[PDB]
Amino acid sequence: AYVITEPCIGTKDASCVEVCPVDCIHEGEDQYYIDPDVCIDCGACEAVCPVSAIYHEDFVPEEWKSYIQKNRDFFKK
Ligand code: SF4
Ligand code: F3S
Repeated sequence: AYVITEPCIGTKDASCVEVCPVDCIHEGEDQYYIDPDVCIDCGACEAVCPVSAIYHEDFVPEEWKSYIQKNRDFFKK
């Protein structure tokens, strides 16, 4: 699953949203978040996002594995 990181915070829009086949980009506090478990591991938003602020959950640094859990939590239970 492809997930937000730090750099989109405050940047807030650009934007990714509309490109996603399964539209699973949803707003949070400031920036958007993504449902990674709905997201089908695709490369569309990755390419469009400035400097790919959208990073894959694995690649996402441990520091920001927190945010990835957050993006989950947002649409989890
Ligand atoms: S990686 Fe694709 S499926 Fe996933 S959030 Fe991005 S555009 Fe949507
Ligand atoms: S900057 Fe943020 S709005 Fe989307 S295009 Fe990147 S995740």
